[PDB]
Amino acid sequence: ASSPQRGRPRLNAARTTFVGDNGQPLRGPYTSTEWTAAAPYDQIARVKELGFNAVHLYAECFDPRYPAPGSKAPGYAVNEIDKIVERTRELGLYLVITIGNGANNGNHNAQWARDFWKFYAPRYAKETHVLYEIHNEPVAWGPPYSSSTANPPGAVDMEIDVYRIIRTYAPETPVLLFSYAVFGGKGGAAEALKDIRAFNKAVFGNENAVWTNEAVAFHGYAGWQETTIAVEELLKAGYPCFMTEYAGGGGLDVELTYELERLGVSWLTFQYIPPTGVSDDVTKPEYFSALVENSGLSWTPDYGNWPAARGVYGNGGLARETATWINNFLTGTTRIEAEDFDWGGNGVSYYDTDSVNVGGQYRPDEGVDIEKTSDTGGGYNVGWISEGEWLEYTIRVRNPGYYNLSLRVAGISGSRVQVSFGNQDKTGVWELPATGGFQTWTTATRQVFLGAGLQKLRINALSGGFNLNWIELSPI
Ligand SMILES: O[C@@H]1[C@@H](O)[C@@H](O)CO[C@H]1O
Ligand SMILES: O[C@@H]1[C@@H](O)[C@@H](O)CO[C@H]1O
Ligand SMILES: [Ca+2]
Ligand SMILES: [Ca+2]
Ligand SMILES: [Ca+2]
Repeated sequence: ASSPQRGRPRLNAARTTFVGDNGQPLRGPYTSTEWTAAAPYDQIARVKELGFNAVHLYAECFDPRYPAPGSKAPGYAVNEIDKIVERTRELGLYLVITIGNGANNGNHNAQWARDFWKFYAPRYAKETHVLYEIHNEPVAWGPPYSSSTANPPGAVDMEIDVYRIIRTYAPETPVLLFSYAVFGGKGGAAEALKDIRAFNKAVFGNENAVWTNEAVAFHGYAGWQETTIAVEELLKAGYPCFMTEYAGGGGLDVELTYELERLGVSWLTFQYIPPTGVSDDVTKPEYFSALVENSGLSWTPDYGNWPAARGVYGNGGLARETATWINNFLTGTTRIEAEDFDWGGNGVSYYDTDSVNVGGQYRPDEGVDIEKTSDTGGGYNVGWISEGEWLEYTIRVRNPGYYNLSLRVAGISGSRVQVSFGNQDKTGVWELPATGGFQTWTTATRQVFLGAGLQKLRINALSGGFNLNWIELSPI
């Protein structure tokens, strides 16, 4: 290259999503040129510092009355869209361009959409960083668009016609199809498959076509659980997909983000690039960065060092899910070994006063001090604990409410800890019992009130003088 401009994103090896020119998912917030100036260069640039490598653009809002007299034709925002294209080009960002809806979400004007893409598909065909998303939420509110009673009918015909237009003028540009508002359950995937089959027959001559440069765009409005199921089922069917709009409503949907990361699916979140948008500002910590930081969510960003490289130790890299009760028994393990703190390093997933593990056991190349334990069950304990040290464990709380939090501890004298969950203090100062020896073990328990979701459990040592074997958490 002779600039930071990114190369064409392509379907990944696993055929789950589009990845960039380094094999990594596209991740990004949104902006709009539907009625405003292009977001300024400096604000677009900031997305790189938030771990993103892509921008979702709602380029123009369709006119429901087109082509009637006084209706607004596509192309009116060209000078603003050109600015977003150039800015993302120079910044080394991907750009996903779509048609927005304004007051008409779950609807479309077919002629307007065809005319939009006749203009814009050739215009950006040669911009390797740019992807085309046919039309935002064109049907109320999800699949099957191909049903005769879809509201409105005929959206698959629009998808087909627009696809033909795009591919005529922009033969190598990634195309994202459907943009389903509500994509949920095994049923949602099955209905989407009817749409896919119909589109495929019309465009490729075979209901079961293997896409080379297309994916299903979908939104998160079925909710994280049902959306995850629909995505899993579609992926099993052999069709890649791409998250193009979702929110926790109100801020990043941490749970859906986690699942998309797990599944290998690119995502565009519904928080905006300053100065303006119709939802929440992605640069305000409370709607994005704090949610990421508190949850323990991590990915490898294209630029910078945020989010920090980190993850769960053991448990197959999955967040440790809390157990529940059925009648009088526990459905899964409640015990998190102290020595199984998140990887990431000193100042990231733990803080240790010395970079060496002086105990030399279990994780000899990290800074936490670990020795063999003679407590019931064997294994290891964290030792050489001093004031200001801390340890983090990424967990996933299944249900909100009261939990018994237990620490398995040993100490010659008294000691003090405090425990945070998602960077919220749940214990205050917790005085720990002197047991009279560093391998004389007791279980200390305090009741805590937890919110549901992915969250870091952080143990803060307010003093030294204790060893820690394990942590247990169970609903009351
Ligand atoms: O379709 C709209 C678009 O016009 C913009 O307001 C972003 O939100 C979407 O729901
Ligand atoms: O944690 C203690 C450490 O402080 C040192 O006293 C050696 O024994 C360990 O168990
Ligand atoms: Ca150490
Ligand atoms: Ca230590
Ligand atoms: Ca242990």
